[PDB]
Amino acid sequence: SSRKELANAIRALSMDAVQKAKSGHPGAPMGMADIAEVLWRDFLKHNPQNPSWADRDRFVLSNGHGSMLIYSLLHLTGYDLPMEELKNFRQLHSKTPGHPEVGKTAGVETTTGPLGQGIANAVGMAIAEKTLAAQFNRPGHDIVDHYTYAFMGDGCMMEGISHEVCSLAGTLKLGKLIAFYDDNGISIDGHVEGWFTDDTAMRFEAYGWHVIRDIDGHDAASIKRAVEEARAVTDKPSLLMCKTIIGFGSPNKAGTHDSHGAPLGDAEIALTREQLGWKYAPFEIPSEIYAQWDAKEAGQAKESAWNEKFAAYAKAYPQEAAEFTRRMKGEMPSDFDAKAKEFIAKLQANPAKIASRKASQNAIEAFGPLLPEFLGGSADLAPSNLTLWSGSKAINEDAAGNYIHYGVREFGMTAIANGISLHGGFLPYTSTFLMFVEYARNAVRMAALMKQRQVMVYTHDSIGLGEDGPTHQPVEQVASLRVTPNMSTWRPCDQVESAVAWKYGVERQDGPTALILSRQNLAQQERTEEQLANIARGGYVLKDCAGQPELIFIATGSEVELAVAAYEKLTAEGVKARVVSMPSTDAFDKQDAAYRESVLPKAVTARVAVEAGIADYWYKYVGLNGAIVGMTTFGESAPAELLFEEFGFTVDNVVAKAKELL
Amino acid sequence: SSRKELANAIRALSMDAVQKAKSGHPGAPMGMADIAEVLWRDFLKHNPQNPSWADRDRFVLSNGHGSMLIYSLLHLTGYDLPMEELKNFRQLHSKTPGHPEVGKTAGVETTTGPLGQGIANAVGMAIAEKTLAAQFNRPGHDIVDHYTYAFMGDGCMMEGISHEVCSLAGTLKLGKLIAFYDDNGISIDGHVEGWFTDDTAMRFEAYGWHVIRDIDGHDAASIKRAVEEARAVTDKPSLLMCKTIIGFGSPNKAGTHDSHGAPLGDAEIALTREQLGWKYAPFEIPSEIYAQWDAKEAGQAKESAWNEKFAAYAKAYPQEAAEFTRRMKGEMPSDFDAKAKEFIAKLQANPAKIASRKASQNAIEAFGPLLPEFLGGSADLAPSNLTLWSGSKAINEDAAGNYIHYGVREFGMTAIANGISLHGGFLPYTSTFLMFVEYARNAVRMAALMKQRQVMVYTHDSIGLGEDGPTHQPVEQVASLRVTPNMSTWRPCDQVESAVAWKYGVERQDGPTALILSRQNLAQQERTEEQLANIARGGYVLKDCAGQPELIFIATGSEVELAVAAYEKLTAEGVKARVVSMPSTDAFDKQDAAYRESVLPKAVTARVAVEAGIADYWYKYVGLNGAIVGMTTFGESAPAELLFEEFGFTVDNVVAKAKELL
Ligand SMILES: Cc1ncc(C[n+]2csc(CCOP(=O)(O)OP(=O)(O)O)c2C)c(N)n1
Ligand SMILES: Cc1ncc(C[n+]2csc(CCOP(=O)(O)OP(=O)(O)O)c2C)c(N)n1
Ligand SMILES: [Ca+2]
Ligand SMILES: [Ca+2]
Repeated sequence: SSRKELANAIRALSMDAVQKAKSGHPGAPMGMADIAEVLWRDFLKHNPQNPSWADRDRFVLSNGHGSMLIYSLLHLTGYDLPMEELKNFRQLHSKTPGHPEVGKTAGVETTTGPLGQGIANAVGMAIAEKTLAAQFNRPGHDIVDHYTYAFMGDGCMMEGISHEVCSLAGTLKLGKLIAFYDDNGISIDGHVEGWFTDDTAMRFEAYGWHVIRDIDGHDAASIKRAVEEARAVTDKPSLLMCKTIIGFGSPNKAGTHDSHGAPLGDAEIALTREQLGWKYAPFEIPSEIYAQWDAKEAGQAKESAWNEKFAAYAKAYPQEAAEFTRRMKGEMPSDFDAKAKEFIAKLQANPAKIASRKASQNAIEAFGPLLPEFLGGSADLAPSNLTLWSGSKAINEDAAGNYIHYGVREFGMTAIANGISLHGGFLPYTSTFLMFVEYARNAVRMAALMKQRQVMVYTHDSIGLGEDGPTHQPVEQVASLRVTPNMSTWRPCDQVESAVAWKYGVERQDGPTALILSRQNLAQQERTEEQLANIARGGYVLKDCAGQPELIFIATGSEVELAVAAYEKLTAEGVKARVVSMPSTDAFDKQDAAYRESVLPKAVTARVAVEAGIADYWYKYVGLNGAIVGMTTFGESAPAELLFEEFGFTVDNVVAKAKELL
Repeated sequence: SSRKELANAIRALSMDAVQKAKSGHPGAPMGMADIAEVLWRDFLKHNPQNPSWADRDRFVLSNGHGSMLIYSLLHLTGYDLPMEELKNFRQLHSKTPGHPEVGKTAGVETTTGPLGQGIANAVGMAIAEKTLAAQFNRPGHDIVDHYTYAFMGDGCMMEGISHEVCSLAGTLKLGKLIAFYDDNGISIDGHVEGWFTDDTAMRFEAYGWHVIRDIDGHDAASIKRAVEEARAVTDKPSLLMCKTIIGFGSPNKAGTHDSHGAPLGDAEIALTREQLGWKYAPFEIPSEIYAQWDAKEAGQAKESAWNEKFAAYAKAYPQEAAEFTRRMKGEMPSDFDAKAKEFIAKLQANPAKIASRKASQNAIEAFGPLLPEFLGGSADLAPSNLTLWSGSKAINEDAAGNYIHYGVREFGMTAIANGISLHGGFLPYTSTFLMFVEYARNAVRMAALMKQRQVMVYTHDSIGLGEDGPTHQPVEQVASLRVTPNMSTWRPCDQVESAVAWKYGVERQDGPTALILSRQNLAQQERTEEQLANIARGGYVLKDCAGQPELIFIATGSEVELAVAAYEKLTAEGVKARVVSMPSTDAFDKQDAAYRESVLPKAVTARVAVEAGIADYWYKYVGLNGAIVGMTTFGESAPAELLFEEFGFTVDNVVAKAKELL
């Protein structure tokens, strides 16, 4: 068959699956089918029977609303995605959800839908490939060598995150990142020139990318030659600007915004079939077309050849081969747990009153030699977030390094680290002040939705940062992380809880972990061995009375000290009080019921929560008959000690509130 | 005095004030003093005696950490900011907080600190001047004519929001926006070439800006000539790239990342005075330097001339003069309340089962003719968000219009609208799907912190949107808005509550209002005249029993219908139940104690909350002995009716949970 007929099979499946679901976006899949036919049949290195092959090329559909394009490609090339799933596009529990979801459908590399993040994830996959090749390849033993391809549309180019990630990709010279831009002149509001007039080619040359302009996106020969030129440029990422017609093939709706996001209609589909010359009924693909699209034979040959090369590598470099396999699987080193527990025990025995941001740097220093898979960075706040350790080597200086200077690009940083984690081989950690989790908020949600491991280090967590004032002092950000599904959030009260929280975050395989750290120094608390083990349960009894408590204080982070001092004052007056330290509400909520009742007994309703954060969160644990010493307003610019007094974080106010319940 | 000695006055005050506070950032203020001297003494049109003059030029310091730069300028030119406040920089309740704050210090036009948002607000100020001039100027009476100047640094340039708002500024041809870039080669991590290598001039030419490269930022004549040239380009915004030395004057710290954000030290300050030739003691400015910087005489002369122009304008165009005055004050038209009340009562009398996104478009259509100050827009979702009304005219087609096609730029859209609100003369509304409030989250927080009126229309509020799936279906976003100080959030259950929420939002002068709207149709509830009036109290009794209730349902938005059906089943079994509709928790919490107790009596603890959003928010109203029917996970891709069933939003499940409390 001609290349056009093969590309028309993508068009037929896309328009028919959107029509059957009566929902979805036919436009982009029909406008990009010729580009995808060239990319997938002539260049993409993959094996449909093993979507986990370590050295496969990575493809990312950043304009994720065109999901029928990737489902058509996966079906046609031989992945495990049967025609029956294409007929159940957008239906309950099918393997073809409205936007592609990683882990759910074989062959899908990331979850897209939120514009801009797929090209960010692809920059992260290209950094991972480059860095893993630099760390493991040996001359004649290049076991890491694969490209990262991305499709993106006008919506991704308008979003600010495309500027963050493509600017940094130009700095880091990612020659194996090749992006195809669907330049079709249309967005949801209509013709884009009323709101989008950039000279995009000139903008990308300003980032140091190689750019190929004016590619006829409906001519296979033109597309093929552009891909060949881009693959020969090895020191700059490439942008291929492909001029396409949205909804290509539809006599009445091609080139209009009406083909973007609704079914074409049965009558228009009949006309489109005739204009394309596509003679097959819905969901019918002839044998001859499958034979030209299937990639099972070539896929097995390419992976077979790589397995022979990896076996030769393991005979000369056995230790490196075992590390490569452990890291690609995301397995922890077998001695890690033991060494981390010894370090934690040592800190409990040698108290230090230091900020938890410094305790965090001390844990990175202790774990660094044990976890070569670290790939960490900070958004231009290394000296304040304290993310460098003695072994950090920045990858703009040494390609085989383990640290990234991300620049002032929080959202791009977090979504790039999600691409690092999806690639395999690394354990990324990212960092900025806690307020600026608001710049990166949806990339944090996307790590939790895609169940990816990433440690997020957020320092300067409250009015305790002082003079910078209310634009930087967090109030309500912690509560927003705590109610995000699948997010783990730790607010440690001293250097020991900080080390426990870092251990929990590196061992968490199915989701991210945010550490909420202080700028100011925190006193260490004394613990028995039983209490030291309970820190990982998220909430635990830190101070107790003989007999049952009449009053319970619940505190976190820097406010644990205040609740211990109030406990000391009330116990001296004969009150039976208890202090519960709650570094993580999500780890506590997961404990068995008898554990949670032994910490927070249901019969004790006189409960006081103490935290320099928005008060309304704490009704979950104190109920309507308790009291909350928290913030209800924005902060103020002044020295931290004065702010804690101004906002009621004093021993006298805590005791007074507790006494009102007695 | 030479220009350099006048600029050194800024340098001395800035390093000495940082030194006294022992906190703050001397680098940028020392680097940019010479540019500020030229701009403020030779070009800025302002009156220090009236910082609210409607036709003043607007100045924005986007690199807000250099706050002593603006406090020095306001003090020196004659604003009401005495030397004692400069001596109290960063101290509790001073008029010189660590980052500049609008509303607290005379002359400060916006609150900056979060990088990238200053330049976004400046773009909104320039949009507002252009649109207001087009609406009100008449031949021989140009009552609106002023520039918008912004200073920005490398941090602002790296942030994604600078691409969003500078790209749109180019499309809109904002000739009166002139930005100065502090090109000093340094950020907090060190020399920026490791992480920032853009050809910034070529990027801004790709946006359609006029760019002046390689300006010696320490040479007054070069700076003056570049401003003159930028002022003469009237159809493109200009970027002046000014090469400066960070910490200019300090022998040992100039040009290093050490001068960015820590005091220089007494010894260094002494050497800096010697290098600069600055002889005066700390906080000592000679009378002759004040005489050259004071702008009170010139400012009063220019405002006096504008006042006479406005009086002549009001004689020739009396209707337009009265509207200009009303809009600049932010007052409602005198018949708005009565007309809006009539529209609301009409809706209650003529029920319709429509989505609240459609009820929102219907309110825009009714209020549109009454509020010519609307300046609304959507982030490329006009046909889904339903933000156009019959009188919408986009400003890319007609400069006197009232609608902005923002493109796919949620964060730039929201911080531009903040700049439109700060300028005066308009009431902005912005819109996108609720999930993408996470892309613009810190701009939404800054609207609340600055106390600015903006209506934010967020549609597609829950798993009720259906097939687009978990990347798009909100779960925890409404709870994050509700715990933001000074944010108002409404989730109306039908077309009547929707109109009351829009009315509340346009009348709210001291903060923003978000409307949370459904994609799917909502049934209308019956109300007496008393219930109809209580909708604006945020929480009210919708259905009740005789005597004190034994069980109370609290529901919002699309779930009120489920709660009412559960009430009907339980009432038929003889339970005394009540249903409370709670469209706004923040308006309910502001009610007096007597009203809140009448709606939610403290003695009744059997309370059930029903809402398709994260469950943990609701402990605030249901306590520990109540139940919540909510979401605790991400959503799924499927038709809406099936998701409500799958996640437990059914009458039978709500009845079952309620019965467990009885
Ligand atoms: C961050 C974000 N904002 C808004 C949307 C809603 N949305 C989906 S596609 C789209 C614009 C369509 O533009 P383009 O990328 O040009 O796609 P095309 O119509 O050409 O396929 C928008 C606004 C989204 N998915 N993500
Ligand atoms: C959104 C955001 N992220 C991070 C910061 C913390 N921060 C303050 S200044 C700065 C970088 C300094 O760079 P530049 O703008 O070049 O300032 P200069 O040192 O040249 O004054 C950073 C990262 C911030 N204020 N806002
Ligand atoms: Ca497009
Ligand atoms: Ca700089």
